[PDB]
Amino acid sequence: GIWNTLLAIHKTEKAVETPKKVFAVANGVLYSVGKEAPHEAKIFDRISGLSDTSVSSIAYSEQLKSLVIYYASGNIDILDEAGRVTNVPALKDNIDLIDKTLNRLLIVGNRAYLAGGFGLSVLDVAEARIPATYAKGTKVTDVAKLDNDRLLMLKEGQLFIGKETDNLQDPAAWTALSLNLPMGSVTGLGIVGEDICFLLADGRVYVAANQSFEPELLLSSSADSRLYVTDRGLFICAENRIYFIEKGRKTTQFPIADVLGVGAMNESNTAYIALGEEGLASLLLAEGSTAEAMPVAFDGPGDNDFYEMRFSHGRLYAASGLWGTNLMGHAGMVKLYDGNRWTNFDKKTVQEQLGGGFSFNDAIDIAVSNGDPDHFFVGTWGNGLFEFKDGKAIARYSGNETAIAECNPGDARVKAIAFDNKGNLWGTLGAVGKNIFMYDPQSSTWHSFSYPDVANLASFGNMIILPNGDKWVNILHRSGGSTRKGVLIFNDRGTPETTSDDSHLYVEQFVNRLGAAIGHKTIYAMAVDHNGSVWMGSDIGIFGVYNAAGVLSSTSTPIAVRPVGGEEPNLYYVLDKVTVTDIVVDKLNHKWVATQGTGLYLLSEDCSKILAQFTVENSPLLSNNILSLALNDDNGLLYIGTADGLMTFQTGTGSGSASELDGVYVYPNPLRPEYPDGVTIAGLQAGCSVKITDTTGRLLYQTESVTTEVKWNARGADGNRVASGVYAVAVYDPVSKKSKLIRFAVIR
Ligand SMILES: C[As](C)(=O)[O-]
Ligand SMILES: [Ca+2]
Ligand SMILES: [Ca+2]
Ligand SMILES: [Ca+2]
Ligand SMILES: [Ca+2]
Ligand SMILES: [Cl-]
Ligand SMILES: [Zn+2]
Ligand SMILES: [Zn+2]
Ligand SMILES: [Zn+2]
Ligand SMILES: [Zn+2]
Ligand SMILES: [Zn+2]
Ligand SMILES: [Zn+2]
Ligand SMILES: [Zn+2]
Ligand SMILES: [Zn+2]
Repeated sequence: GIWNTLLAIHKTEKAVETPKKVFAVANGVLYSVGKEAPHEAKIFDRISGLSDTSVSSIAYSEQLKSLVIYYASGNIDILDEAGRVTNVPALKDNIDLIDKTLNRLLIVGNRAYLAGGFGLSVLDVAEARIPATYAKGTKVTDVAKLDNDRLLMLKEGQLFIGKETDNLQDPAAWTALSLNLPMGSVTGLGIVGEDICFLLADGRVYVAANQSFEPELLLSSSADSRLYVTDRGLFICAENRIYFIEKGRKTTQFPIADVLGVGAMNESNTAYIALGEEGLASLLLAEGSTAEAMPVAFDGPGDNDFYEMRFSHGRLYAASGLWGTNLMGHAGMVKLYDGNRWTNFDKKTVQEQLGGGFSFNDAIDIAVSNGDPDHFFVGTWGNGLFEFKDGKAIARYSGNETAIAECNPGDARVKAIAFDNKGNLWGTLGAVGKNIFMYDPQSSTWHSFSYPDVANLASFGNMIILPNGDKWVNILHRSGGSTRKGVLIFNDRGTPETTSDDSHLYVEQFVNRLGAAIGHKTIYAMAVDHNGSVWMGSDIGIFGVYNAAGVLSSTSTPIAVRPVGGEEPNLYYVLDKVTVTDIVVDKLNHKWVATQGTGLYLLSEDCSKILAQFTVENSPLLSNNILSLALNDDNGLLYIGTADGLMTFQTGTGSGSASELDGVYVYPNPLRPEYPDGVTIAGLQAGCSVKITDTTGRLLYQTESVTTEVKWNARGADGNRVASGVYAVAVYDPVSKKSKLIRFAVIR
């Protein structure tokens, strides 16, 4: 399939027991795990039939053999036994309901009670509809169902009782309960047999017979303990131990630390635990039992953070770490994808491999060597330069003896790192004098310099090194209140030890043909196309400098061309005021443009015409806010680093030699009068000639392949559908000199 998601499991924050499966949530990703049988588990995304992206909680209806999926966006999905999804978007669509936070997802029979920042919602699981919302727009701390259709609600430190047979959408229908306990301190409540338990913020746990509600202290857990409600019992998870409360107030203690969720069915003797950063584990509910670990065979990225990505030597290189003026503390993470499996270098791994006092945080740029895929460098914003070699971190460069200059004692912020054609590492440093540096990995020699016009600026962006040796670096920040963010082009002229022979041009602001400013505030992305043009993206859109190699030699300020699109009477600049985060260039010299808030665009050679655009609305794209791009020129897979994780789109730009056109097909075949939209040519390769002819041979439609698909309205010039018969699709790729003749029928 054309779209795919490369999502992370990692921190299991929730767990639910199913008669034959164990559903669990890790960072918003829902997934299944087999019980008695050795796994046969499953990962569930929007591609699997789900209606939304980040899972906020789950619960199972033993009676309806269905799972309720509640999303961070307020959306609801019902996963039936057959694996059929039913959407319940009433909460998400309610604009007035501004807080979607969920506190309790209680499933009683064939009803689900959702208590959150929106109120208390009654979900009809069998019929996917919400017949009522009590306390609408008020945070409801918890919910509990009792005998004789009675419902218990904890809101604003008050406990209310109400009969479901009355109009509980009316405040007068509920009765406020005065109980001997500090109700304002109650963080959770749940029913266990003939009792109701109340957990207090200070750790205490109160128990009360459901027929009297007279509270007495059951146990004294540690402060800020968590309560997990289950049909089998209640779990009081304190720091270092759990309290399992069951019928008749039997309490069992277990030394299980950092527990985020528990799953157990009414008649189960084993509970499934969510240990977060560890994952899943099963526990036999008996005094002398240990939580036996659950296996996670799923391999994915370390996290879903793709701040910066690069594609080299048939591998993806990604940096998760965050950038800002002082937006630090994000755990360091380097992710490498083989095309099948992941390799993750996290904060702890790197610190152990190198040893000592440094923090390995905010990894923000990658630089891969030419010829050695396992030899790459990583720039951390605050912790220095890192050398990776043969699957381990072999060195950390920061401070004295190194050219990695520190802006503060122990603070070296490294961004815009790249390698030259000669195998040297060029890079820039933030908030220091000798800004620009070079490292010879072979001779292990260092050289740093700067140009007064660019020296001591807060932060640079990314570096592109043109074939003639020119180095382009974008300016992300000078200082607090400075608009002097441009681009610096420079050539060291083979001697990184001197500036005396260098050529450089600092272009604070670019101009058009008429000598006016473009108007860009910041340059976020830069790309060299096949026509020797440096296409750059900014806060006000995209624009390219033609013959970029001659800028240092030219006798004028470089001219930037803002692409012009649309028909002759109605023209415009291709995406004005749209913040462009990344640019990648096709085998066809077409441009893949990532934007902050308006999805993904595919533009023509000169960026004049939009060839395609993908958003959350029109495509399986996870988020309209894309942070990075990377393209596998060999199999045509474009990696899309969205704010909500990694995705891949088959561009059809692949260098797949044999059987490349063996996959072309038309659907629907035959084309019946009840199918109005027309036909779709699929399994193509971008850049292909596609022509439709009658059995005679006269062409009726002709195009080039944009993506993997081409569409035909299947009608004549008169707008009425084309006559019955056998039509033919001739596909020719100019590159391989091979053709594909496929036929489809139009029937009465
Ligand atoms: C591993 As190679 C020498 O083909 O870049
Ligand atoms: Ca050398
Ligand atoms: Ca020089
Ligand atoms: Ca989102
Ligand atoms: Ca080809
Ligand atoms: Cl029903
Ligand atoms: Zn119903
Ligand atoms: Zn993160
Ligand atoms: Zn990048
Ligand atoms: Zn290689
Ligand atoms: Zn190597
Ligand atoms: Zn040297
Ligand atoms: Zn200068
Ligand atoms: Zn084109």
